[PDB]
Amino acid sequence: KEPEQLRKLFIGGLSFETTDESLRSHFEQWGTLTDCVVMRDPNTKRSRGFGFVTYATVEEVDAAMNARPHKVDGRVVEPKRAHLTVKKIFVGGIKEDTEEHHLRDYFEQYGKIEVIEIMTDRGSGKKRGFAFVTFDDHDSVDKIVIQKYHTVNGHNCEVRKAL
Ligand SMILES: O=C(Nc1nncs1)c1ccccc1F
Repeated sequence: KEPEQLRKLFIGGLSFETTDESLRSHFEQWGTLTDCVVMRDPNTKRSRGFGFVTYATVEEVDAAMNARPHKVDGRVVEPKRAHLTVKKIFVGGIKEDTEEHHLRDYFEQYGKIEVIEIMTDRGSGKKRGFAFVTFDDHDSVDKIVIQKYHTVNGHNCEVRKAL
């Protein structure tokens, strides 16, 4: 079984009327939930406006994120994986022979790409061996940076969030 941390979604922006039960009934549409909790004040029991759900598998987390936007008890909520929320990555280690279609063909399966920038030397024009990829949504980046490995154009790449 995949590590539990990788099967969790934090859910922000909840209606204060959302309960453990109503959050569960909503998100069980996309997989088996092993946990589902609304965070509440310890004294008033008033909702803190966020909670988390834990799916049985990572593919179920993906299904839930692919079904955004989620309207839960009348309010559009904000699900995020286990936050520095950005849409852009640095990709290093691609050397000189890696081209845009290499990066596109690989990264398009994580999310919709809006910008690919292969970095070149300001003086010579030679490729510097790294690039930036911008997606239309942060979950692409979140899926990417939790992978242990990225292989693009036969190169073992270093990938990190870019600010
Ligand atoms: O910015 C991109 N490529 C180029 N950048 N300079 C010339 S063409 C790009 C954007 C979205 C999807 C695929 C892409 F390649």
